[PDB]
Amino acid sequence: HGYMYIPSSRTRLGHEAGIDSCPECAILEPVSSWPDLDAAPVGRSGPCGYNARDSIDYNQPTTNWGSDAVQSYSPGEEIEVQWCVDHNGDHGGMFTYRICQDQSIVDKFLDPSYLPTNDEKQAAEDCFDAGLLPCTDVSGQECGYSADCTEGEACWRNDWFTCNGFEASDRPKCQGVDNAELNSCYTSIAGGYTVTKKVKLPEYTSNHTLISFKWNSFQTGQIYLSCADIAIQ
Ligand SMILES: [Zn+2]
Ligand SMILES: [Zn+2]
Ligand SMILES: [Zn+2]
Ligand SMILES: [Zn+2]
Ligand SMILES: [Zn+2]
Ligand SMILES: [Zn+2]
Repeated sequence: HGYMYIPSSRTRLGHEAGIDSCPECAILEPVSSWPDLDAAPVGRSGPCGYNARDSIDYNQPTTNWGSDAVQSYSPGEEIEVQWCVDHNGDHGGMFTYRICQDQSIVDKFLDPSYLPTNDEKQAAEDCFDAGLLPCTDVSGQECGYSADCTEGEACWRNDWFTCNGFEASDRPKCQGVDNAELNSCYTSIAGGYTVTKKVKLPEYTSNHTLISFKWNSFQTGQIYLSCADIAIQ
């Protein structure tokens, strides 16, 4: 259980409006999340997530989210990105942030009077995967391989970030990455822990586009998707 925290995602904004119960409960499941990280189709979840506990489709804006950028950045700027993992929901695995460099695809997700179709949700996903923000594009950032993967498997990739080993002796799982304190970010079930990295924004402008976060579970056949509305100008 987890969701994108910084920049503030649609999921975080919905929680701030008080119209949800469980921001960390937005899940693409049951699916094959491992070791092939991109195989599972996103279905209703899309690039922004659907929260089936609270019946909220983050892919469609409201006045609370998706109708404006939450933060404006410059092309190529290195930025902090952070997600929140639930104390009782630390599944380990790998995660990534993506920007779809096709404004016309993204625009389907920016209209509060429009619900993107399942077809549009998957085409957006494929556009996001072409627009993955690699860990390796930030000079000085350590981009390791997963202790739960071996060379030769589809999880052997350091464009994605990795959580620490699920059975790691020291600082296991996702919480191990920042090793922060409990309630360093909000989750509803058992309190949250931050998971923090940097990415380099593409050399690309948009007055309103999306960063899509995807966390692929190691322990469970589950994917967690969120998105944040940004500008790159
Ligand atoms: Zn979970
Ligand atoms: Zn809430
Ligand atoms: Zn994908
Ligand atoms: Zn694949
Ligand atoms: Zn504990
Ligand atoms: Zn286009």
